[PDB]
Amino acid sequence: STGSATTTPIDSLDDAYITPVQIGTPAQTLNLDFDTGSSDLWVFSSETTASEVDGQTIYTPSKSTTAKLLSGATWSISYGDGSSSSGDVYTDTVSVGGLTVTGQAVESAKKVSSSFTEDSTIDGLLGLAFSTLNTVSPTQQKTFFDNAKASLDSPVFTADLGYHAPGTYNFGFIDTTAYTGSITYTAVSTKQGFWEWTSTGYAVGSGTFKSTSIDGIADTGTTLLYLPATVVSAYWAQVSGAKSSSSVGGYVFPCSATLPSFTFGVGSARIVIPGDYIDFGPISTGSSSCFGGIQSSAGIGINIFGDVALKAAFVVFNGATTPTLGFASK
Ligand SMILES: O=C(Nc1ccc(Cl)cn1)C(=O)N1CCCC1
Repeated sequence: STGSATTTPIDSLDDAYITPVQIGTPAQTLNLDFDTGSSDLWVFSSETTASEVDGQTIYTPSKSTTAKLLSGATWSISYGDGSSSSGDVYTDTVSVGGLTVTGQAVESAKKVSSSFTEDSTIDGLLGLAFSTLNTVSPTQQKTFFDNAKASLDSPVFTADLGYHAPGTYNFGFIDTTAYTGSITYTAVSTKQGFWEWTSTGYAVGSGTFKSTSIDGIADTGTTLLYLPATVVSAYWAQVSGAKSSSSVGGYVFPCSATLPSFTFGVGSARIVIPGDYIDFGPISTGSSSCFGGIQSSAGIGINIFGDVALKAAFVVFNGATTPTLGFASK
């Protein structure tokens, strides 16, 4: 089997991407944030505290003839941005782009933090990291991809995120028309439960390439590119008027400035992030200060190749016995 679904930016800045997912019988379609940095499929639901729901579409398990309570199961998760959610668990039928998993753990939110409430466009998350990170207790549950894997034509999924435009998640096949050149594959460590890999270096604009190992994670659920402070300083030093603002919480720049591209290495191959991808607009309405899309990972404890980086590439998440990551230009 295979599946193929369109993923759409939630706003004009590509702050996140939502993908429609069918849950239950008859189908309840929710727009979920596909997150290769986590491993829980959780949804706004009829069980979510009423005051914490504000425009989201909810899953109502009592209206699904295939829903079954996973008795005694609870879940609770926190994300890198300080957001969180928790609740209980049902198993149900879940379909993505024509690909169906029966008995998928669907984690129903009883509580969500304010950032989730305040984002009306995201109805939940669909985690695509390794199932070892899944938070369900007492019995850890498998991700949608892990459940589908054995049925798939090939044990892979791909992320093809758009810049200010829709893109595609495919399951079970590699669309050879979706990228240019070749796909370069690179080793993955699953020891932290992430799609963790090592970039071979970087360049800023037309500058020479710096060969240096940068260990990080391929994370579709993180908006920006977070790299070591040295690398980030070297980037913004090439932007007239750019500065790191502690009050804003990162690098900002006057949008009268022209942003250079940023290149990162995948083995001997190179992915070029165009400068425009690094502009996240005014820090507040009407401000002449813009927020940068490349920021320091210092104090995160890990480098994160988030959407800013991934949307410059066609990315293969290869779930073979020894997982690997593939990157192509597009
Ligand atoms: O928290 C996240 N990323 C993130 C955000 C900020 C920083 Cl410094 C680091 N990481 C994240 O992956 N998600 C997915 C759902 C909404 C939040």
